[PDB]
Amino acid sequence: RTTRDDLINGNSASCADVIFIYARGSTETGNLGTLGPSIASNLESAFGKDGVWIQGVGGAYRATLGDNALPRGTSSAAIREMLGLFQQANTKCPDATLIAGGYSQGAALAAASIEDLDSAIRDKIAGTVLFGYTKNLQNRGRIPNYPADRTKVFCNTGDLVCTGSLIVAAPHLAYGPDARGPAPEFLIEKVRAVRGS
Ligand SMILES: *[P@@](=O)(CCCCCCCCCCC)OC
Repeated sequence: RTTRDDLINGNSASCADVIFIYARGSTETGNLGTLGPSIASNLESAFGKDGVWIQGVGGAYRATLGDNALPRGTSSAAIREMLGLFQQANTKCPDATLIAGGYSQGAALAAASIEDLDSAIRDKIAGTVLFGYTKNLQNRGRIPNYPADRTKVFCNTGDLVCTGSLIVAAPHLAYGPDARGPAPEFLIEKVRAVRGS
């Protein structure tokens, strides 16, 4: 449901082909929040339960609302947590294709983590989806050091966080349809582009 730790719980001897690491929004529950489960279900349908590992960013990532105001849009502790998960995936399953995503503060966290990641691991992330990207204007719709073709940003008209503000308006809470269709569609397409089918 809202908590998935497939990577941490997974057996290294039976690695999945695809590993999805997702960061939830501020004040959301579990480690997947409101959007993560929808994306997860669709990935499982495409690759099979044993074909994909769903891993939310928990641990030190408290998804504290106030942290949106920090320099990188999240805390240093949260970034260290997500970096650690990417590193665990790389070590536990070196042949797996990675995909990532984040919503709101989680999108800023995903961008910061990917920017800091060792290039060899970063290059394994076939696609990343960001919803209500809090650093959209500041980063010009990109994730630093990461290709535009592997990035998909979902920013609703009227969602003030996409336009340089930290005000939470109604459009910020309207990403449900995107998480159910275009987001997983993009991720599946990007994985298949490199793994074939
Ligand atoms: P997103 O992380 C929402 C981020 C926007 C809110 C940032 C403002 C923090 C200070 C609020 C006090 C006025 O999760 C859905």
